Amino acid sequence: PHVNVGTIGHVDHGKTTLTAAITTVLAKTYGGARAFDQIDNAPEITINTSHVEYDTPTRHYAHVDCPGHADYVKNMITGAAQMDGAILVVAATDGPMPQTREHILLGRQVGVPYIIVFLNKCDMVDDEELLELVEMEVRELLSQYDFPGDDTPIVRGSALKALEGDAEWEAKILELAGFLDSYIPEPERAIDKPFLLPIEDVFSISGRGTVVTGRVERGIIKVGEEVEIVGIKETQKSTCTGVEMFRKLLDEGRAGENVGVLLRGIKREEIERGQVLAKPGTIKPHTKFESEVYILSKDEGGRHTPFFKGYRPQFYFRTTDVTGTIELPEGVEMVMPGDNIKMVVTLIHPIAMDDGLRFAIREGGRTVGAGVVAKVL
Ligand SMILES: Nc1nc2c(ncn2[C@@H]2O[C@H](COP(=O)(O)OP(=O)(O)OP(=O)(O)O)[C@@H](O)[C@H]2O)c(=O)[nH]1
Ligand SMILES: [Mg+2]
Ligand code: NA
Ligand code: NA
Repeated sequence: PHVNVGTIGHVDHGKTTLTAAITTVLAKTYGGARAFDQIDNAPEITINTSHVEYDTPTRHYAHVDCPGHADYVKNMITGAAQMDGAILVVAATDGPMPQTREHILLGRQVGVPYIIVFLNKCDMVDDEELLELVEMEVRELLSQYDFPGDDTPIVRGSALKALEGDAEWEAKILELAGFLDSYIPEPERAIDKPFLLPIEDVFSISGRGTVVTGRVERGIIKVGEEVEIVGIKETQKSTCTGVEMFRKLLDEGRAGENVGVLLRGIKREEIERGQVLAKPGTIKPHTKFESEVYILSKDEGGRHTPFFKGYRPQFYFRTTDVTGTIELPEGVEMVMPGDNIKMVVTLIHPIAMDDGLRFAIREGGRTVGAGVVAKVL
């Protein structure tokens, strides 16, 4: 029973120290352990990121911890962070800083579902009034970006004094680990999410209509069930006459399976690149949306010059490129390579969409950036 988390926060606020403390304390108590030098030196579009593993008696955790702001932007945009919930590290010394807010903002924009707060460097704070002011400031900061500030768990502590061995502070690491179990709910498994099949290929087969092939991203497609072809044009409705995996005849199409879905009355020429197969009324097609994009730098194989309002690139949603016009934020004059901005995208063709969906920005078949669907319009 695996859950994905990460340490989010401002530079030097004690993110790496906390990650090491989490591994060591749960290792002394339940099982395992990693030290600062191991997590600070992060491996690996250059996203430097450490991937840590730790266990609770009830769950398994994959943890992400990055050296600087750049790697948090990159990981949240590119989806690679896979966070089911985040841990915001706030120092009681400094309090919410520029990157604290920017990490909460991006959290709202990339769809990080739950944020738990660890108030670090309490060993260095002697006034209680100071800690309550830093905690209120964080509660205020979370509720601004639609997070449940009043219902958010805020653990007071010292990642370093617990890392060193002081038993009083190891009790706060265990408190944190508890809220990672009680407060992050079990993520909904794909087989339970309504049916979604990105059309990867199409064929006109012998005496049995049209076959649509691809990988079932969510739920199940049962033979005889009504379906929808959402995307590039107006939504067409069909019926699943059959499900075929290679030469094996099936009646079910389960999530994570590469199948061939036989459709009724649908013709090879009515199927387009980028279209999907969905449970009726579970996914709608959109052209206009708010985005959170990261543009590749020269030393990342991206653009070597900036782009403006008149920029019109391709947006690789699931299976294909779709040209789109852009709307830059007020006061945003241009986008340099290596930049991170919000942008309103207007696609030529509608794509089946909901918030959280990722895309790649391209220019003549080469990736030049990456984005997230912040809000559909
Ligand atoms: N007093 C005290 N210092 C701490 C605590 N946690 C971290 N520090 C120190 O704060 C410094 C920076 O903390 P880091 O763990 O490196 O935090 P970071 O967010 O990963 O940032 P970088 O310094 O840029 O790598 C280090 O010298 C830590 O020893 C704490 O609980 N108490
Ligand atoms: Mg670090
Ligand atoms: Na049938
Ligand atoms: Na992509």
